[PDB]
Amino acid sequence: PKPILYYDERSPPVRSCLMLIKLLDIDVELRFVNLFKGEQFQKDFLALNPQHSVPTLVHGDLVLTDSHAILIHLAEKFDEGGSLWPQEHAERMKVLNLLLFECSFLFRRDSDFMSAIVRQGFANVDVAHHERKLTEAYIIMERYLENSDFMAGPQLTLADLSIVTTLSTVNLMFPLSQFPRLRRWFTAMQQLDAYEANCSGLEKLRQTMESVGSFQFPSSSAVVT
Amino acid sequence: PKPILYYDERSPPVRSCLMLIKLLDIDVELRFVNLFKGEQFQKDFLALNPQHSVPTLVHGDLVLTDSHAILIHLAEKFDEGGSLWPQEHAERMKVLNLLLFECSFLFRRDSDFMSAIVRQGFANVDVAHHERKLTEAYIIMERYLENSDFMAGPQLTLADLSIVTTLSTVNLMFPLSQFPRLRRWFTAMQQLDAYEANCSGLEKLRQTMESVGSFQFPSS
Repeated sequence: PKPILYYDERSPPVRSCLMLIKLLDIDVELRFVNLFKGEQFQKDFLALNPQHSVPTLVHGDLVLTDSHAILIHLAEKFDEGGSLWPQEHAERMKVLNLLLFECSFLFRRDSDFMSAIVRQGFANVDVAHHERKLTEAYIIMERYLENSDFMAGPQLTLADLSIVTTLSTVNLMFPLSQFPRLRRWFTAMQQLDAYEANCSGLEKLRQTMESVGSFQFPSSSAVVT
Repeated sequence: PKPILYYDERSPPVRSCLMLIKLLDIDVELRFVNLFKGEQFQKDFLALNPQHSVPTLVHGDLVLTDSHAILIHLAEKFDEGGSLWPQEHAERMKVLNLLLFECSFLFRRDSDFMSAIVRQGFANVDVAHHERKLTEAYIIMERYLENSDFMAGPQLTLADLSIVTTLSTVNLMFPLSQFPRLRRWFTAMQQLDAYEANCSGLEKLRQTMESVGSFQFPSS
């Protein structure tokens, strides 16, 4: 049967999956789970995914609870033999390594910062601490892009779809003026038709965070086309 | 060329890679990076891996900087047709999903806790907060084991190697008596010859964390 995606588009990993669904023209059913209202702790959703997280994909009997497994599964089923999840082993391992960087380093640090805002209120967050941790991720991505125009090589892959949504989220707060390769890449990603799937959720997240955290992001930071 | 593994066996993701190397008889070259001395910030290692993390694998031209990529790469290269990284897609996705749970949930929350000990001193850590966050992970793993003897099904997979090393590290602090499936599974993993590759670095981590956090784990 048709895949079912439990989602809140404020989440950057959710947006990565929405971008791949648009890019590959996949017919999915969308089921909203409001993360800021705690709907992910509702009994039936917890029974399905005890990690209480989105995105969650139900595809037949398969239940996936991590965006990077959802991206790989959808590429294997709906882009078989394609270049997003490369056929050659070394290229595939490079993409996998960059998906794991997104999980373990870029997303972890952005989640630490945004969670602190929700918990503590922006005015009580140690913003300079988080700026250092997230600038460090910008420096690493700039060094990846000094070698190729995409994150994992000369072609668009799943790694770019995973990284661009969290990068756009970090860039609500922290500017990219000192990172010319990351600016060129982000601009290129924003010209993809599939990047439209990032836009609503990024704006919803901006508004929600400003409301819960009682602050404004600096409008000058976000790179816009 | 033979794979090169940059490692500190106190790291649980390192230990998962040491367990797979033993389980598949892989010939690697080990290169020690002392995490508690900050050697992962040395200029040459940072140039190789700017995430300043171990394990890092160099295999020919391929540089992998996450244990879960290293586990998958070594299984594909040295265990084609094995059960650890199943060939059938739905089973492979289930293992991949559990590897990502280990990264994003179990390891994240254990790293948060152990980092707080180093940064604040054990006596100053909000232990009840971390006990809730990590017991949550125990509860989830207990659910995953409902149908099966192993994390991803009836057979040992990469998911079990990834999870057991971090689970053993959490268990320095928080016991398993409430979790019958998890306790049985952990005892079963402890019987594997490959589990010997977890022993040495777990005890080194215990001794290092107890001196540095000026405390004694309850399990010690």
